[PDB]
Amino acid sequence: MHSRFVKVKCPDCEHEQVIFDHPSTIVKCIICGRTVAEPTGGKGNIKAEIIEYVDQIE
Repeated sequence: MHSRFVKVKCPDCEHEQVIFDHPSTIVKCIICGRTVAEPTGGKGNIKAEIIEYVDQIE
């Protein structure tokens, strides 16, 4: 229902990034532009190693 913040890190990029949990659009690494998370068929899934929650609220 309510969206939350989640901190993730690119496995290939190895860089840390913050994306939304279960987004709508494809998440491209702000670094190079590699897929870090895919919305797939309903319910977005993070295709990266999740670290924890971020303090960066909405």
